[PDB]
Amino acid sequence: ENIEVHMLNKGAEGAMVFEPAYIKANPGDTVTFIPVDKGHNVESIKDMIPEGAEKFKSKINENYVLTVTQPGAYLVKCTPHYAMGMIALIAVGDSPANLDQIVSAKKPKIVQERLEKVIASA
Repeated sequence: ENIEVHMLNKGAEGAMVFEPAYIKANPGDTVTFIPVDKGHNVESIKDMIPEGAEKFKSKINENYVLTVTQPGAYLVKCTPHYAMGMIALIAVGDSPANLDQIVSAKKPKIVQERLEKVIASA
């Protein structure tokens, strides 16, 4: 199964967002990041991907297809815009073992607010 994600300068949540910012997936699913607006990419945040997942980072403005294998939570950011709160949370499988850790991890305040919201909403 594939889930399309748009990288936008403006969305329901404000400036610099991923839509959806919450992706529920299963091992083997693919997540396609589409740069609706230019200037975006997708990058795994260090220590915010599950044990054993491979780190990734797409090139600015390219359509990136992520294959998710390892269950757990993945916090991804848009490199240039992370500080402006551009992140998405990918939850692979049930009860991501590393979700409390990601929630607790050091990250920008805006990031934290958006994270809390996406999670609250799931």
